[PDB]
Amino acid sequence: SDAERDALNIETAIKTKGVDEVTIVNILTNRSNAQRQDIAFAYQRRTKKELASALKSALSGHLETVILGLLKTPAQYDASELKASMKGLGTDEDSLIEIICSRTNQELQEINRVYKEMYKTDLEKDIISDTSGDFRKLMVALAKGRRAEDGSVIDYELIDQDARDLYDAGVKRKGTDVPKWISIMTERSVPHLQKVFDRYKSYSPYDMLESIRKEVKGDLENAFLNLVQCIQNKPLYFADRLYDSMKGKGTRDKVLIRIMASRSEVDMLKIRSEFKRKYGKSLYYYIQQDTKGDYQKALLYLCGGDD
DNA sequence: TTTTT
Ligand SMILES: [Ca+2]
Ligand SMILES: [Ca+2]
Ligand SMILES: [Ca+2]
Ligand SMILES: [Ca+2]
Ligand SMILES: [Ca+2]
Repeated sequence: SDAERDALNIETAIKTKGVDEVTIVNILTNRSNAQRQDIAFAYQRRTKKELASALKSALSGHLETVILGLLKTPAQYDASELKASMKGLGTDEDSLIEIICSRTNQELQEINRVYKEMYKTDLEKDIISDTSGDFRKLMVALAKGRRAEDGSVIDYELIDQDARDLYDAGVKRKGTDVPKWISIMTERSVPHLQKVFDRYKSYSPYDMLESIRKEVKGDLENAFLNLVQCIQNKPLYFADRLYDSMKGKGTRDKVLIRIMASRSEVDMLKIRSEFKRKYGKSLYYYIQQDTKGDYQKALLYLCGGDD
């Protein structure tokens, strides 16, 4: 791909009668995030106008949402989707939960950095202002992106202690020591907590998910359930969420666009394998059945192929 | 335009 050739073709398509939405999708959804930035700079040189702003005026509907997200860097997109979710008077806890629970340390520290630059306040402060209680404690801890990294020697002794501790703090006692749960689950490494969750099955008659459902409710319950899935198998999590966004009446397009756009160059192939092996048909197939038009062709290129 | 009541 030639960034200057693409910026030219995208300009010719914006200026074709009715807008040539097809050429725009073919290019942009078939280029890395770096190549999209290149195109966006080249466009700005040929025209002295921002690509993002020209496309907002040229497109509409779901297609516009997809393509303007694509034009953002990974940290910028996630940052913007965290602001969108915390905007207005209410909060979109689900979207918040999904982005925070599923981002790595490296991803979270750049999001924290870029969020400051775009919106002139700190992500933490914006989280504190829109969530309360233990759900705020959990979200604040997760968003620091400071969870311990995997050691070289497995720490079997602490795996057992942590599993015991999760149990003492929950299903065993009356009430719940929620901060014990927040500590263990925000601070320990992902490979470690994978082992904890299995060892926990040794003490408790319920597994980690059952125990969450039986111990807390509401946002806190959702925050912990998403978090355990992301620790256990992150591509499976995104496949399950992709399925939920499409399985019944209509489409939660917001979730479908966000996963396809943010996971396309990260783990889309792993997501597709889990979706196929659990649901029997491809992620590609569910997208084809649920959406129409340029919008559909856009999500399908992000998918990257039928399974 | 995108934040902000
Ligand atoms: Ca428009
Ligand atoms: Ca809000
Ligand atoms: Ca209890
Ligand atoms: Ca419950
Ligand atoms: Ca549907």
